[PDB]
Amino acid sequence: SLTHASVLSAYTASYKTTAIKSIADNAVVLDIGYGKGNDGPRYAVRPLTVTGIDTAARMLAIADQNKPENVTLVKQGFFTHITKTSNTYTHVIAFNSLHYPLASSHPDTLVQRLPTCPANILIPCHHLLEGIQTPTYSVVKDEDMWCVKVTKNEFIESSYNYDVFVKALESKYHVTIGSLLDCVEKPSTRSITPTLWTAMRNFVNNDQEMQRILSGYITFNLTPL
Ligand SMILES: Nc1ncnc2c1ncn2[C@@H]1O[C@H](CSCC[C@H](N)C(=O)O)[C@@H](O)[C@H]1O
Repeated sequence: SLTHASVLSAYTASYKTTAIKSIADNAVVLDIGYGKGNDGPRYAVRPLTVTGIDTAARMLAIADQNKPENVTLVKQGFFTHITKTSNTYTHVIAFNSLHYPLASSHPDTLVQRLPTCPANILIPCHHLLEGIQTPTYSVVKDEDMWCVKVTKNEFIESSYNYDVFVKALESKYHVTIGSLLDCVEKPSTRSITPTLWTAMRNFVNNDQEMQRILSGYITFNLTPL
C-alpha cells in the first residue's frame, strides 16, 4: 500500500483535490486531457461549468459512463479545440497532459493559445525524473523516447522543451512554481483514509527516492498578467 507508485497516485490526487477546490466559484473550466474522467467526482460537487477535452475518443467513452451533469466531453485535441470552440474559459486545468502537445509544438505557441485566465498545470519534467529506478516507478531515456513505468504500465513519451515552456509561462502569467512534494492536503479519494495518508506523508518525509519522484512532477499556479 506504500509503494512508490501508490504514494505518487495519492499525491497526484492531493494536487488535483486542492487545484479543483481553488477554482473561482462559477468558473467556466477547460480541462485539457480529461481522459477517463478521474476528476469527474471532484468537479461534480462544485459550482463549475466544465469542458473536458481529449484526443483519444476511447478514453472519453469511459468518462461518459459516469460523467457529472456539469461536465461536457469534447473529442478534440487542445489546438483544434481552442480554434473551434465558442466557449469563453475562465479557468484552465491540465493534469499530466500538456507534455503531449508540448512535444509536438513550440511551447510559446501552446502558452499563447491558452485562454487568458487563471490555470493549474501538473506536468512531469522528464529531466528531473530520469534515472529514478524503484520496483513500482521508473523513468529511463531510450534513444529519444522516455519510458515511464508506473507499476505494470508503460507510457512512451516524446521529449519536450521544458526550459522554453517555463519562460513562455513567465511572459504571460504571474507564475507560482512548485511540485507534488509541497502537497499536504488529503486527497478527496475515499479509499485514501486519514491513517493511510499519514503513513504516506511519513514515508515521503523519510525516503529520498519518493521525494525525488514527487519533486519531478511540477506544479504551476498561474494568474494572467
Ligand atoms: N493534444 C492533446 N490535447 C488534449 N488531450 C491530450 C492531448 N494529448 C494527449 N491528451 C490526453 O491527455 C491525457 C493525459 S492522462 C491524464 C488524464 C487526467 N487529466 C487525469 O489527471 O487523470 C490522455 O487522456 C491523453 O489522451
